[PDB]
Amino acid sequence: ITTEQLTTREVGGSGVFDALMQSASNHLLAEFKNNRITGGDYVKAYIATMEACMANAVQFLTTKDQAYWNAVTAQVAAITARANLGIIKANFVTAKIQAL
Amino acid sequence: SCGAELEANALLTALVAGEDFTLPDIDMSGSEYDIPGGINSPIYAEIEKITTEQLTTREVGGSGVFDALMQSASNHLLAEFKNNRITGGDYVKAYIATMEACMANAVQFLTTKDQAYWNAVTAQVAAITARANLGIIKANFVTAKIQAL
Repeated sequence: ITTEQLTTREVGGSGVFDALMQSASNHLLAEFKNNRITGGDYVKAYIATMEACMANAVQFLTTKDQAYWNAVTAQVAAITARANLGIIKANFVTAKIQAL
Repeated sequence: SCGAELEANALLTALVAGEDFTLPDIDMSGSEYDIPGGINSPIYAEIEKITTEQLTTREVGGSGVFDALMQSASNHLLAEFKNNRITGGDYVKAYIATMEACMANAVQFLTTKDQAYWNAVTAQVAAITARANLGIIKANFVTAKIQAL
């Protein structure tokens, strides 16, 4: 993970922070073309969410990969547990024999 | 030969006569002692890495989680808009005020979306395994009684 992935110096880049800015701007511009918000009103709302997007970008980027690998570990354990289930059935017969 | 096995059977029956040693009869080949959801289950489905595209798309109304909340919130407001109870200026103002709330919840939901599912899967597998171990406990119960003798 590098600072380039978090945000690019250019606006509208591949950075996570950049993606939130463009996504937020597009939603505001959708109503801008609907003739319900003025240009001055649009930019004011866009600026007010600058710190919110930056704060969430750091939180999302850090935990983006952690969730994926936790799911992978659970999947592998489930397969391993299924394999161990066959051993349990074999041991069940062994316990019956040992009683005799 | 010479009826060696016949003598052993007679001695074993007489020596251990007078006590019950019926082993439990449990069929482990049934579907109860097997995990449901075979090769076609979502468990075996490939896990896809989480990317920023899934969180939100640059286009409005896309498949992103953040996009879904925006469209869902807008539709509810537009429902009353067609009911002639809110003006257009009032509608857009309420829509904007929830922008940060939707974004904050989108990150929280997306991160924990898969964690809850796999925790449930692990519990289900453990329950099946515990049921299989239950039969072993019954067998060991008879063993404990024999060991006392």
